Amino acid sequence: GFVCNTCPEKWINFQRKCYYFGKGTKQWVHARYACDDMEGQLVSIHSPEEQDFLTKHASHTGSWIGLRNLDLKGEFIWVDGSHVDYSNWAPGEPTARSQGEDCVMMRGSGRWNDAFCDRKLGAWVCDRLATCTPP
Repeated sequence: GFVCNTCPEKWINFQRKCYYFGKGTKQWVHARYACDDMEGQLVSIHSPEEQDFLTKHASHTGSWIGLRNLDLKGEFIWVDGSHVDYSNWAPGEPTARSQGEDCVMMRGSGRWNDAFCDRKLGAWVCDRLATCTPP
């Protein structure tokens, strides 16, 4: 057996992961470190079910997530190194011609927009793996 749904206080479980819905005005790199210093990382998203869960708890005024154009060539990848095997980009996003808009945020609808990394948003989402109880 082995059930993996234990999360630290203040975190919320969904499937095998734990999620922290942070509040407080931050630009992307600041949110990146807030997550890191809590033993998590800016969230990566891998299914409709996981997106649906995030949308349910998402801040209405937008949140930083863990997707960024790290290689500076137009390919948006997860900072946690996980596979890009799902997307919820808003229609037309990411824009082909938007130099500098390398960071990614999630709107209240849950759909993703690129953004200048120094934009200030009032929310940001972290994740980490849940720990497990022995059967």
